[PDB]
Parts: sequence; structure tokens; C-alpha cells
Amino acid sequence: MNGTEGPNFYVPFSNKTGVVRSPFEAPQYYLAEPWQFSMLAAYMFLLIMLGFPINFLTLYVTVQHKKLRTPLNYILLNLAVADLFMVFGGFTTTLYTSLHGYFVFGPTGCNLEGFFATLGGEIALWSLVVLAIERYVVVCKPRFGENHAIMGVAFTWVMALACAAPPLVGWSRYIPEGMQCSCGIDYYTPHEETNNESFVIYMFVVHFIIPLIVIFFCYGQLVFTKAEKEVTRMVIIMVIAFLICWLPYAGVAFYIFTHQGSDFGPIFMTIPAFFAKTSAVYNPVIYIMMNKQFRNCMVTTLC
Amino acid sequence: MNGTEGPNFYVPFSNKTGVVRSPFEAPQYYLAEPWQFSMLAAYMFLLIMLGFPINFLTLYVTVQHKKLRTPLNYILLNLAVADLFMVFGGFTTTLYTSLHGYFVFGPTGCNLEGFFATLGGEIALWSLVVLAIERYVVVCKPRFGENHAIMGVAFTWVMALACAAPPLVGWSRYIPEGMQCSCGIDYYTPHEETNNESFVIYMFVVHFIIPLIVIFFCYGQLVFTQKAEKEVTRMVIIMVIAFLICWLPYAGVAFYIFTHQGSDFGPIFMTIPAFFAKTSAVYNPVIYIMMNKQFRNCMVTTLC
Ligand SMILES: *[C@@H]1O[C@H](CO)[C@@H](O[C@@H]2O[C@H](CO)[C@@H](O)[C@H](O)[C@H]2NC(C)=O)[C@H](O)[C@H]1NC(C)=O
Ligand SMILES: *[C@@H]1O[C@H](CO)[C@@H](O[C@@H]2O[C@H](CO)[C@@H](O)[C@H](O)[C@H]2NC(C)=O)[C@H](O)[C@H]1NC(C)=O
Ligand SMILES: CCCCCCCC/C=C/CCCCCCCC(=O)OC[C@H](O)CO
Ligand SMILES: CCCCCCCC/C=C/CCCCCCCC(=O)OC[C@H](O)CO
Ligand SMILES: CCCCCCCC/C=C/CCCCCCCC(=O)OC[C@H](O)CO
Ligand SMILES: *C/C=C(C)/C=C\C=C(C)\C=C\C1=C(C)CCCC1(C)C
Ligand SMILES: *C/C=C(C)/C=C\C=C(C)\C=C\C1=C(C)CCCC1(C)C
Ligand SMILES: *C(=O)CCCCCCCCCCCCCCC
Ligand SMILES: *[C@@H]1O[C@H](CO)[C@@H](O)[C@H](O)[C@H]1NC(C)=O
Ligand SMILES: *[C@@H]1O[C@H](CO)[C@@H](O)[C@H](O)[C@H]1NC(C)=O
Ligand SMILES: CCCCCCCCCCCC(=O)O
Repeated sequence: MNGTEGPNFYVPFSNKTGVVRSPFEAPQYYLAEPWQFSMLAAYMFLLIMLGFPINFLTLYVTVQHKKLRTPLNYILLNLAVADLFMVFGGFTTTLYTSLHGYFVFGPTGCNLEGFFATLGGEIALWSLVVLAIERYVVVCKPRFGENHAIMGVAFTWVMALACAAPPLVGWSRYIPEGMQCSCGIDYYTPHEETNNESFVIYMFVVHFIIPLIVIFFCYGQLVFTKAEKEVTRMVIIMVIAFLICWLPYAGVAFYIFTHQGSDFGPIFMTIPAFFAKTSAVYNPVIYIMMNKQFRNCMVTTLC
Repeated sequence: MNGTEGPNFYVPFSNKTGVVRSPFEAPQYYLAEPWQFSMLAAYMFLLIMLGFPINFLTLYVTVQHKKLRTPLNYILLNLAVADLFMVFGGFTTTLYTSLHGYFVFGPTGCNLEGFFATLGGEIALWSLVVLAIERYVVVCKPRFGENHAIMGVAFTWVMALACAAPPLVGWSRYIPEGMQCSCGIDYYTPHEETNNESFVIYMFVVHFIIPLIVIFFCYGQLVFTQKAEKEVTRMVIIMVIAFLICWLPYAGVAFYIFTHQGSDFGPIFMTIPAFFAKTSAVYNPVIYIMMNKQFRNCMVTTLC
């Protein structure tokens, strides 16, 4: 083992020189210089200051205009709400933690940070499953209305909770990653008390592989068989954007899980874990660029 | 209006073609196919056949093991009893109604179905209030013993009855919903003779918002402020999440209807949330078995 395991942490830094301290107890300046922590904090402050207004405006515009009741409108409303939970529930702790160089709030802070990021990301992935099914139904006509869209929304919360909630209550756990200023699922230790290995397999199979199978089956039907075209084009970009956002994180996580205790440093997981937090802001940006009706309503409300 | 109001019903289907019939008089096949009603009957049959044994077993194990006398144990015992009232008092009517496609038993059957589902759901909500307060006292130490647990049990019945009973006796009313095979509070019509509007505000304020405020206050105190206690605290968190999954869709659709009476919605709109919510009779003992090691071990001992 090239790192330092504690009761509730795994620091990717050897304690041969005795300098490692718990990320719930002291600033982690032995593994990165203070200016690097400041860069994480500046980045998180930007995400909060952009993420709050752009997601609140999306929610507000949608509620104000009764014309905006297609399945796409409902799903983007759901994403805006989930993004606001990410921003206020999790990113406020990421910011405070990055400012101080460690989880001042202790494991409770780590739980907040990990839970709301996992919940928000999985709401997005299962939302794409709903949109992929909706596009397949509408285009391939094997009708998907408001009732199905709302049932789709409720479905995304249930699936996301089934992924994000168990590590709060004893199946796996949230644990600091990288420079120790964000938390994720424990890919790092066997920790039999929380049955870590089975949760990670469950997460990658049920909450990553199975959704992508559905999405690409639906896409394969679309391909290998103006208003609707605009929606289909937007969903294509939402799926591409999702993979850009989360595949680096998913790949590094899976590497760690299959290479536990190997020689990797703090920057290895820091970059993908923080890049993935752009998930709280990018979907409304795509929405504005690629949906004429929503863009016009937004300009109408804002002006 | 986009539906059809009768003296004691509101069908979410237009009578512009003359086909609408009272859900107390004839099968409702004009608004859904017979196979759709049969799916409701199959679902209700499963809930009864799972609901009776899992709740009876929870009751039996608790009574047969004097070690199971913590506040959590009393509250889960109370939920088991309330679940059994839901299963035999209400769901047997839901099943018979779904088999035939209308309330063969008339308004009396509608009252039974609505009353026992409302009572059961409200016993669970107010039970979560009791548990949230117990966790607050225990973890934040600002002592909660057997006396307080039993007092909490009696309190949940009083509050739940204060929600479920008035529509039996003239304040609001129970009325069929969706495909007309379950009944709920009258969100649909003004019906001033039963003062419908004031009851709905009372129900959403006293019997939804206020409990939730107490629960999240107690939780917030816990967050911004041993192993045995952690296990109980973890289970209560999951009980609250499960309650919200079960009931928020129904509450949201009900509140939408109340604020948009006569708007254009169909029978499927309330059918799915109202029938999904009936899982409330089953899921709490399932959490209990999965998240309390002492109870699960007692159950194995009893069963084997
Ligand atoms: C890294 O190694 C150091 C040195 O062995 C650990 O610090 C010691 O911890 C023991 C047990 O608490 C104390 O009795 C010693 O006084 C500590 N020594 C010093 C110099 O502080 C330290 O705990 C290790 N870090 C981690 C995270 O395990
Ligand atoms: C829906 O409309 C039909 C047609 O108007 C109603 O049926 C009539 O009801 C009146 C009053 O009971 C009778 O006198 C007529 O003989 C009925 N006509 C037919 C063709 O059946 C029906 O009552 C309406 N449904 C509801 C629920 O109001
Ligand atoms: C569809 C558009 C997709 C756009 C996005 C494409 C992302 C490509 C990269 C994925 C990360 C894979 C991570 C694999 C990790 C292997 C690392 C490794 O072997 O490193 C050993 C070393 O010890 C470590 O410090
Ligand atoms: C785990 C619990 C899951 C949920 C269990 C809920 C209760 C059972 C549902 C029965 C279906 C009855 C109605 C089936 C209707 C199918 C057709 C339909 O939805 O049509 C919509 C229409 O096209 C307008 O948009
Ligand atoms: C904590 C975990 C929570 C998990 C569960 C989340 C549930 C989300 C669903 C909400 C339903 C709200 C109903 C809103 C009604 C909108 C109605 C509408 O605009 O459409 C009317 C039309 O008539 C239709 O056919
Ligand atoms: C900054 C904090 C983060 C990234 C914390 C947790 C994130 C996860 C556990 C992400 C899981 C995944 C998601 C949301 C979607 C793609 C696959 C996944 C299972 C790696
Ligand atoms: C299947 C039959 C049902 C769902 C009948 C009635 C249910 C209610 C009137 C439920 C009311 C509420 C409960 C129990 C808890 C959440 C809030 C609420 C007031 C909508
Ligand atoms: C309504 O009357 C007109 C409102 C026009 C608002 C346009 C303001 C855009 C200003 C630039 C914002 C950039 C933020 C992102 C930086 C990375
Ligand atoms: C630690 O790193 C060394 C060097 O790469 C490697 O040989 C060793 O297997 C690693 N330890 C573990 C447990 O993987
Ligand atoms: C019936 O539906 C139409 C179409 O949505 C709407 O214009 C009308 O206001 C509705 N009626 C009522 C009473 O809401
Ligand atoms: C402008 C786009 C930049 C793309 C950055 C991708 C970030 C994740 C890269 C993973 C590196 C690592 O394994 O540490």
C-alpha cells in the first residue's frame, strides 16, 4: 500500500515520513501547496455564483410560462432543481473545505459533499434514460405525454436515491478523494463492515452500464431505422456532454477500485472529481443554445 | 369543466358524448380498457397477500420478545397494526372495486377505502414526527423512555383520526379518484355543503406541512451539532425518505387538482400516484428487517 488508510479515510500519500494527518483534523498542506487549494476554492466559488442564477432562472421561466410543458421542458425543470440541490447542499461544503484545506465539518461535511454530487449526477443520467425512451417513442412510433414525463421525473429521483443514499447508512461510505477536498464512494478500501466491494459493483452495473445500454439501444433504433428534430438534436448533445463530464471520473474510479493501494498521488482523482462538478451548470446552457422556444421565453421574462 | 360532476363524484372524463356513468352505478369501461382495471386488481391482490403476513409477523415477533421495547420497537409495532387496518379495512374494498370496475359497495365502500388509507398514511407521518423528536432528544441530549414512546403511539392515532374522520361526518368527503377504483379527499369540487375548501387547507397545513417542519427541524439540529444509536438514526433517515417517495407524488397531484379544479386531466393522472401510495402498507417492516439487526435476528429465531 502506497497510501495511508485511516478509520474513515484513505490519503493517496505515504506516511513513511510521518507527516500525514487526517483530512478531518488538519489542513492537507503536506500533499499540496496552499495555492493549489486556493485554485479549487476559486473554481467552486465560480460554479456556485454561476450555478445558482442559471438554474434558478431556468426553474422560474419554466413555471411562469404554461406553454413549456413538453417532456423536455419537464426534464430540464427537474435538472434545474437537482442542480440547485447540488449547489446549496454539496458545493457550499466543497467551497468551505477547499478554503480551509480539509473537511472542517468532519464526516458530516464529507457526506453532504458526496451525497449531493452523486444524487445530482445520477438524476442527470436517469433523466437521459427518460429522454432517450421519449425520443425513441416519438420518432420510431413503436404517445409520450405530460403524465409519462412526470412519471419519468419521479423515476429519476427514486433511481438516484437508490445509488446515493446507501452510503449514508452503511452500504459503502463517502470518503475524501484526491487532495481530500471532495468526497466520493469508497473505491479505495475493502472495509468489510460496510460491504464496499458489492456496492461498487452495484453502482457501476445498475447506475452506469444499464442506463448507457438503454440510451444507446434507443439511439441505435433512431439511427438504424423541424420541431421534433430540434429536440432530438438537443438530446444528442446532452448525452455527449454527460460523457465528457463523467467518463474521466468513472474511469479513474474504476481504475482505483481494481488497483487498490497502488501508487497514485492526490492530483490523480482531484482533476476528474472537480471537473465533474460542472454537471451542476452545463445542462441549462445547452438548453438556451439549442431550444428556440425556451430561449425566447427566457428573453421575454428577463426583459 | 373538462370532467363530469355528479352529486357525489367527479369523473375526469367529459360527458359531451353522453357515455359517463356514476362510479357507484356501473363499470367505468368507458374511460379505460378492462385490462387496465385488471392490472389494478392484480396489484392490490399482491399488496394484500404480501401486506398481511409481513405486518402480522412484525406484530407477532415484537409481542413474543420482551427485549424489543425501545421507542423504535413500539413505533414499528404501531405501524404494523395500522398497516393491518389498511389491508383488511381498506384494500379489500380496493380489490373488490378493481375487479368489477366500479364501487359496487357504493359510497360506503368509498368511505372504507378512503378512510383506512388516509388513517394509515397519517399514522405513519405522525409516527415519523415522534421518531424525529426521539432522535433529537437522544442524540442532541437537550430521557425518552417507554412511557414517552407509548404516549407517542396514542398521539399518532389521535392526530391521524383528526385527519381521516371528519370526511366521514360532514367536513369534506371521500370521493372516487382516477379510474374511480380508489377514493380520496374531495380536491375536485367546491361542494359548499361539506365546506370542502377549508378542509383541504387544514389537511395540507396541519397534516402535511407542520409534521414536515418538525421532522426537518429535528434533523437539522442533528446535522449541525453509540453504534446502537447510529443504527436507529440511520433507519429513521431511510423511513423519512421512503415516506416522501411514497406520498409526495400523491400530495403534489392532489394539490395541483385543488388549485386547478375542472382543468383538463384524465383518469390516469391520479390513478398512478394513488395506487403507488398504497405501498405504504408494506414498506416499513421491509426497512425494519433490512436495517435493524436485533429485530431481524429475533424474527429469524421466531421463524426457525
Ligand atoms: C503518520 O505517522 C505518524 C508517525 O508515526 C503518526 O503520528 C503518531 O501517532 C501516534 C498514534 O496516535 C502517536 O502516539 C505519536 O505521537 C505520533 N507521532 C507524531 C510525530 O506525531 C501519524 O498518526 C500517522 N498519520 C496517520 C494519518 O496515520
Ligand atoms: C351523461 O349524459 C347522458 C346523456 O345526456 C346522461 O344520460 C341521460 O340521463 C338523463 C337523466 O338521468 C336521462 O333522463 C336520460 O334518459 C339519459 N340518456 C341516455 C341516453 O342515457 C347521463 O346521465 C350523463 N352522465 C352523468 C354522470 O351525468
Ligand atoms: C464520448 C466522448 C468522451 C470524452 C471523454 C474521454 C475521456 C478519456 C479518458 C478517460 C479516463 C480513463 C482513466 C484511466 C486511468 C488509468 C490511469 C493509469 O493507468 O495510471 C497509472 C498511474 O499510476 C496513475 O497515477
Ligand atoms: C412499484 C410500483 C409501480 C407503480 C404501480 C402503480 C399501480 C399499478 C398500475 C396499473 C396500471 C393501470 C393503468 C395503466 C395505463 C396504461 C396506459 C397508459 O398509461 O396510457 C396513458 C395514455 O396514453 C395517456 O397519456
Ligand atoms: C425526496 C424524494 C422525492 C421523490 C419523489 C418526487 C416526485 C415528483 C413528482 C411530482 C408530482 C407533482 C404533480 C404536478 C402536477 C402538474 C400537472 C400539469 O401541469 O399537468 C396537468 C395535466 O392535466 C396532466 O395531464
Ligand atoms: C465532486 C464530487 C463528486 C464527483 C462525488 C461523487 C460522484 C459520484 C459517486 C459519481 C458517480 C457516477 C455518476 C453520477 C454518473 C456516471 C457514473 C458514476 C457511477 C461514476
Ligand atoms: C389509495 C387511497 C388513497 C391514497 C386515499 C387517501 C389518501 C390521502 C387523503 C392522503 C393524504 C396525505 C397523506 C396520508 C400524507 C401525505 C400528505 C397527504 C395530506 C396528501
Ligand atoms: C433583457 O432585457 C436582456 C438581458 C441580457 C443579459 C445578458 C448578460 C450576459 C453577460 C455575460 C455573462 C457571462 C457569465 C459567464 C462567465 C464565464
Ligand atoms: C505500490 O506501488 C508499487 C510501485 O508501483 C507497486 O509495485 C505496488 O504493487 C503498489 N502496492 C500495491 C498494494 O498495489
Ligand atoms: C378545460 O381545458 C381547457 C384546455 O386546457 C381549458 O382552456 C379550460 O380552462 C379547462 N376548464 C377548466 C374549468 O379549467
Ligand atoms: C478543456 C477540456 C479539458 C478536459 C479535462 C479532463 C479532466 C480529466 C482528466 C483526467 C486526468 C487524471 O487522470 O488526473
